[PDB]
Amino acid sequence: NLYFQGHMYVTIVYASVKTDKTEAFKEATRMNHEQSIREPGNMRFDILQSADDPTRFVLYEAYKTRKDAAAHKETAHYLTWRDTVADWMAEPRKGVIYGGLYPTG
Amino acid sequence: GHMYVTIVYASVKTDKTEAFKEATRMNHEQSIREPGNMRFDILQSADDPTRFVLYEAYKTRKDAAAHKETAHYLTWRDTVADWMAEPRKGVIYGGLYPT
Repeated sequence: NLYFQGHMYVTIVYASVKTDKTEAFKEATRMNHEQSIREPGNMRFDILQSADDPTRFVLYEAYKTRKDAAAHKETAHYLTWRDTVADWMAEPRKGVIYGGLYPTG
Repeated sequence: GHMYVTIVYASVKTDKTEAFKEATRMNHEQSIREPGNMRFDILQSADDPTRFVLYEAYKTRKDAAAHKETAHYLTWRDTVADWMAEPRKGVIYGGLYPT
């Protein structure tokens, strides 16, 4: 077992957006970000746009605990976002799970 | 939104994971002290314990450029060089939010 103990629960979410919905996607994701940073135990909810390709986005969603992260998918703003952007995805989003080694807190 | 973020993907050789973590700890501890640093998160994939991410975020591109001139960066780069199972990839982003 080569896994280290996590100190933050992180999901890097990769989104490829339809070419004519990039602004629409940013606006919808702004709303998600604004509410998500207020969730208990949220440590980051950074919204990123690829320098090389504006249709490529990342949501970097970091929480103190896994159960804090789990609660996110229960929120109205998540559910709203998910339904809103569904038709603007050029392909399925992928979420990759990480454990935070540093900072330790 | 102008935060500058580089996501660095590292694939580490199987018997170098503990050493990689320690060498990168020392890089993290110094890098979070750099003017304009906003994150320097060090992450291990839950899917594959040999894959790591350094999430390096700065207030400006200029601050990010400075990191690569620091003694701690140069030492880290030299230390971990032979432990990479394949070339590291850095992917550059602009942080839209937080603004």
